[PDB]
Order: sequence, then C-alpha cells, then structure tokens
Amino acid sequence: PRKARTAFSDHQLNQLERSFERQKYLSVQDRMDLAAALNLTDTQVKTWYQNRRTKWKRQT
DNA sequence: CTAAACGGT
DNA sequence: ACCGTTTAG
Ligand code: NA
Repeated sequence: PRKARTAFSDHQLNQLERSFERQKYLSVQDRMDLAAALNLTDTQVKTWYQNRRTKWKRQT
C-alpha cells in the first residue's frame, strides 16, 4: 500500500527550488519551517530535497 | 518525468 | 538523514 503520490502546487515547487538554490541541505529546523511555510510534511520536503540533490548530482 | 520505497551507511 | 538505485503514479 504505497503512499499517495504528492502533487505540488506551482508555488510550492517554485519556493522549494528557491530554497534549494539558497541551500542544498537544510537543518532540521530549516526543513520544518519550510514545510510549514509551504504547508507540507517534514517528510514531504525531506524527500523532495533528496531527489532534488539526486538530480543536481546528475548535472555536476 | 519525478515522488516514494528500500536497504545499507 | 542520507545515498544510490529502483519502483511506480
Ligand atoms: Na552534509
């Protein structure tokens, strides 16, 4: 029973990506604040940031 | 494409 | 929490 696949708002993405630009890795508090600000789960943001780095690493 | 899962660090 | 790799909405 898979977790239901998230669909991010344009705005969410936008602000995520903005975060990722500023900082490629977030403290736990930073993660939490962001999650709140975007009305996402810690885990939502966490996984997002991972796959994001994962893609980043595909450029570097 | 990419969010989520898996298993080992 | 993360990585790398893989699974699947
Ligand atoms: Na680090």
